[PDB]
Amino acid sequence: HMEAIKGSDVNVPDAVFAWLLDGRGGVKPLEDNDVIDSQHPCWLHLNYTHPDSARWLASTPLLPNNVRDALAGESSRPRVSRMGEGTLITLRCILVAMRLYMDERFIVSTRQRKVLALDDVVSDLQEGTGPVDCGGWLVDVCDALTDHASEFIEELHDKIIDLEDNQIPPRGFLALLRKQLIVMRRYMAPQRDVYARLASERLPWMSDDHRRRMQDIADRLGRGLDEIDACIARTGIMADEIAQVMQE
Amino acid sequence: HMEAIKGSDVNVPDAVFAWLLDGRGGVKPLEDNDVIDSQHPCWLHLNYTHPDSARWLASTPLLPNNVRDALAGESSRPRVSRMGEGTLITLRCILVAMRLYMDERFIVSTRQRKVLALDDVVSDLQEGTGPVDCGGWLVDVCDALTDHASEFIEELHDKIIDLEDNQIPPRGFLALLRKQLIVMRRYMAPQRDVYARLASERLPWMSDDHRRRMQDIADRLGRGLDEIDACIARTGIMADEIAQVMQ
Amino acid sequence: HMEAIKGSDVNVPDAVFAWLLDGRGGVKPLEDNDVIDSQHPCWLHLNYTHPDSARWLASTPLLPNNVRDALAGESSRPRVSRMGEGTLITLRCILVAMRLYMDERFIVSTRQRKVLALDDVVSDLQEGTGPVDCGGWLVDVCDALTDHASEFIEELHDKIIDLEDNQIPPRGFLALLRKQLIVMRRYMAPQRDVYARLASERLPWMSDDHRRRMQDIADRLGRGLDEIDACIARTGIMADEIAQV
Amino acid sequence: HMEAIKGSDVNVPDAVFAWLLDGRGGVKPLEDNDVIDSQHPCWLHLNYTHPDSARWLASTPLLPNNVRDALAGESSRPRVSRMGEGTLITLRCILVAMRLYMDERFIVSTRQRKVLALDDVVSDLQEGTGPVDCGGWLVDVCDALTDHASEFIEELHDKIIDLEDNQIPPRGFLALLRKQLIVMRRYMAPQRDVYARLASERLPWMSDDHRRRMQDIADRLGRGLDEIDACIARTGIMADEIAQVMQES
Amino acid sequence: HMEAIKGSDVNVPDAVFAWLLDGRGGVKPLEDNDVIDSQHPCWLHLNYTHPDSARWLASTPLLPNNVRDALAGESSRPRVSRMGEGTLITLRCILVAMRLYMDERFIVSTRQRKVLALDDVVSDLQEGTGPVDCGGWLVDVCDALTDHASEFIEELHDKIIDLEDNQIPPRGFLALLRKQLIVMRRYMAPQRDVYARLASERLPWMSDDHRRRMQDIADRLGRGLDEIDACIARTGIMADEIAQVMQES
Ligand SMILES: [Zn+2]
Ligand SMILES: [Zn+2]
Ligand SMILES: [Zn+2]
Ligand SMILES: [Zn+2]
Ligand SMILES: [Zn+2]
Ligand SMILES: [Zn+2]
Ligand SMILES: [Zn+2]
Ligand SMILES: [Zn+2]
Ligand SMILES: [Zn+2]
Ligand SMILES: [Zn+2]
Ligand SMILES: [Zn+2]
Ligand SMILES: [Zn+2]
Ligand SMILES: [Zn+2]
Ligand SMILES: [Zn+2]
Ligand SMILES: [Zn+2]
Repeated sequence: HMEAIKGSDVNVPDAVFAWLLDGRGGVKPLEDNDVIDSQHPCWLHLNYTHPDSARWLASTPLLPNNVRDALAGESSRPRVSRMGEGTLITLRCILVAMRLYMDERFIVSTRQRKVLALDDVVSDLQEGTGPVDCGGWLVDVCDALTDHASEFIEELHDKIIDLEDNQIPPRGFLALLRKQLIVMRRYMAPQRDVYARLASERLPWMSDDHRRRMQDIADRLGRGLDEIDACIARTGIMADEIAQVMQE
Repeated sequence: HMEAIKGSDVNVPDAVFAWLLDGRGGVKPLEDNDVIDSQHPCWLHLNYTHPDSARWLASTPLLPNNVRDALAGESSRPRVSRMGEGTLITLRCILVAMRLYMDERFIVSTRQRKVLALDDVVSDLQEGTGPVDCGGWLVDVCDALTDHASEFIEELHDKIIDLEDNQIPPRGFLALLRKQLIVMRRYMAPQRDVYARLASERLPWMSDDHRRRMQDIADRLGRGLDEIDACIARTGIMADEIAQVMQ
Repeated sequence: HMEAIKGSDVNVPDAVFAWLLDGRGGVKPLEDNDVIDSQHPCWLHLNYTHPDSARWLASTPLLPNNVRDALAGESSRPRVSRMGEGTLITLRCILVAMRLYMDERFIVSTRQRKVLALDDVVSDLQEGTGPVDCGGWLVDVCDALTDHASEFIEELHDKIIDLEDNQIPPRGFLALLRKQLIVMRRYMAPQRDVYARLASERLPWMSDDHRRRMQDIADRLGRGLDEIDACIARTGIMADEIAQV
Repeated sequence: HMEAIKGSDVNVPDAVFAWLLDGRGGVKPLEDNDVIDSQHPCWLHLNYTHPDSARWLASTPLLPNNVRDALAGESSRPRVSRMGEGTLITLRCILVAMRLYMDERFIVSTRQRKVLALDDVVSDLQEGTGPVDCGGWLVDVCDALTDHASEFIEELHDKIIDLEDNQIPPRGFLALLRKQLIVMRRYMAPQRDVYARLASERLPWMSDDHRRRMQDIADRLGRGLDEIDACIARTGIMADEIAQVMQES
Repeated sequence: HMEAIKGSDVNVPDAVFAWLLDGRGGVKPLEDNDVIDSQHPCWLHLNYTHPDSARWLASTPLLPNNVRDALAGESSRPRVSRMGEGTLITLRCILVAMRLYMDERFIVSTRQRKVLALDDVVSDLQEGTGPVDCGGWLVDVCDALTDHASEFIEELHDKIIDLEDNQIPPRGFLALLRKQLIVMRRYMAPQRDVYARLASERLPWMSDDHRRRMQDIADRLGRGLDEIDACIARTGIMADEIAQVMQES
């Protein structure tokens, strides 16, 4: 339902990636004579820390005003925001960030520090088992970012489970854990609202099929928050059984 | 499905705003020869504290009897109530209020103190990325009012997290937080029922699309209540580890 | 889908109310030459404590056997029960009761003590913003009964919140609250099951639209129970921080 | 969608009941010239403790192998199991049991001790306000079995609420309650899984209408479990405020 | 919607099983002149510890690159992963594992230690009351794996309920339970995510009917996690009422 584009109009030199999805599950580097539409979307992966990249970001007409700033590093909190046709999403993992603006024709994503999550999607597109629409891509990314949180949370619980095997712990160790748990909750909560939202807002580029998935992920990430709230309330308890053993 | 109106019949002089939505995402001030229907609804934003405004509120035929009173400041609790065609909704943020009556043709909203939430919707309509139907507007408003609560709750939890780091706190500080938490819960609960309800009642002016969203918001605001119940149960705890450190 | 009735066949003399819904949102007292069907249902509001009323209740053919007893005061717990075409529902508020039997054609409701909830529905029908089908009525009633509980629960929590601001309380005050909370839970729980159920059972007279609503209400009343369970667990705690005095 | 049957092929002498549903809401004792199909299902209510009954159970061709054993008393836990066309369900109330196998044509249900729940369905069929399909019957039964648990739970909570009004309790009373609560949970939990499942598995003989109901019931029974978990966690607490009133003595 | 196969192309010698589903609820050993499609899928049950089996696993063209490694024992965590047409699922029970790759045409499953769960599905296919599509199979397996967890959790709760009756326990016993509970949670949580997901992702080979079921199972297994979290929080409590009984002697 959108205006088709020329392969040139989105050409950045030092662009980490610049792929055209085949719609069958793979990619090919974007050449000047390719057409870009819903069926074959374009994925630009920028490091907003490079010259040509941050230049292209502030200039190119393919973005609204407001997104430029945010796409350039100005956001902190996870949020989905609607720029009419386009959508500006800010996500976090493990704290590393990732800002992307997307409509049905293309996905442009800007990071500074590498995101293990976006690699998995390249590894899969290079192989041929990757996404096919923008909507799919987005799900695959959020799945990944949540796999990561889900694992990293098992690791903290892992450690907190051994501390509960108690010989007291090394001074200030219990705080470095509490700190991490809290950092996690501070960002994993809002990012869940975003997942949940994207599962409700009907965007052109997302199928009822995709929304069922964002529901998965949100509800999943949701349960992760519950396991964190637990871990935290149990580091508050271990700090009282610690100020105790050292009284008797 | 409703009777179209003349642009004049809703003309208030000191009316803070008086816009006609274009249905594309923007607005234009209401002139006498504009037509008002589902496609191009009218949004009146009154300060019920001005003469012409409170006058127009009690007079104009475009409102049922019952709403006049409430639109005029008589309500406290968040509530959606149905006046047949129209709907009277009372919402709160951060405690500031906002009463509105709306049907498919128009939205009339009355505040006394400014509501940061209704600005965001003008900022966005002036720009062209705003709502398009009454239904959309209502969601965008509720999204905003909930973004605000959500943040302000992160701020309280922020402070309560530092107090849990613990050198005692300043006398009576822990009560000013408990107080705020409780104030929030007192109003953010009923307001969540309203969200949820609006997500169930099938109004003409709201799409299955919009109801999915009111569900979002409701369930979201819902989780905010949970984070508050926590914050509170943990200020009750910190006041016992305080009567202990002062034991 | 039911047999139309004559306006006379449901005529009670001291019947508190006896209205015919217009299907537009209002009412008019029932006269002998009115027709009663799905589109214009009849609402009889009896005080089963009056002669003509309790008489008419035990006699009239318009009710099955079993309901007569219950319509007459024999029930305590909230319950929906199916008498084939008709439905017998027992509801409580604030403990005051209200028994009603309804099919698509008419609603007959019996109370002893006045129910603020059923007034609101008259106030609204007299005004013209009231229900239009039996299905709608039932939702509007349950909404009301739940608005009441919801408020009265904020009042208890209100009080329990001040007691948590603690100078000890007046002896035996904390028990009159615990008592109320528990009275509330004893009846507000089963009545939520009823709401939930009505939101599932497909009655002829209720639209998918109305069931979405009974879901609202039930889920709502549901969360009220949660706030009660809290209030109670916190009066059990306040009695230990009191014996600590 | 199943093969119609002769009225004779399911004739048991001492069979507590042996009814043919009219599909309008009532019954009539099964005679030899009645036809049995979806529209008019047959309900056999056996006491597997009688001769002719347990005989008929092990013999008659109208049951698969596997069910015979279980229909005969071999099962303990609530379960729904699929025997292709048929379905074998084991349910419990108040611990009393009830095993039944059913397809669209007929319901055969075996008990040993009387089940107040299955009476209610006879009282209602004799009167004419009872079920009409097998699917409905099954719902009405599970509604009843849950009404019973729901009430009995209010009774335990009732007593546990008075004990929390505390003068100590009679020695060993708090354990007979904890015991009951726990007994309840051990069986009411699995039985809720069964309800929930029946609300998901699409059997021929159950309408989308009936599944909405098994959902009701399951989610209801669900909340009952929650109220039990509470009751139990609060008898664990009352036994510590009791060892306290007997340490401070 | 997929390319039909010859009966030979999937022939392994020491293959524990190698069945063709009849689509009616049973099986027959795979012969060279059988056709394999959605209607009659092929089920290979391999022990990746045998020569011919692990050989066939690394060679045969009927698997993508990535799955070979994992199908061969490389995975630990429960996960569903999509290889385009196919799907690679890793599941655990009671810790024993089971890796499988499946599309609409065939299911290939690899274990090392026997899985009581996959037997039940053979016992039922040999009898004729088993699955009919790949989708059904997958539900029947997960039902089973969850029945097992559900029971084993009742057993730990069982024991934890007796310890709460309380004469102290044998030193280090309460840790062997905590350990088990924790082991269970570590794997039964992620495995629930997989169930839930399979209930959302629309695969060709799963009906809306089957998804309702994976919902069942996921929500069920869900509730088991809740009962574990409880059991654990109550072994943390019993270790404090134990360091208490051993203070005042
Ligand atoms: Zn293509
Ligand atoms: Zn990552
Ligand atoms: Zn934890
Ligand atoms: Zn227009
Ligand atoms: Zn605001
Ligand atoms: Zn907090
Ligand atoms: Zn009419
Ligand atoms: Zn009331
Ligand atoms: Zn409270
Ligand atoms: Zn017939
Ligand atoms: Zn019973
Ligand atoms: Zn209880
Ligand atoms: Zn075939
Ligand atoms: Zn197993
Ligand atoms: Zn347990």
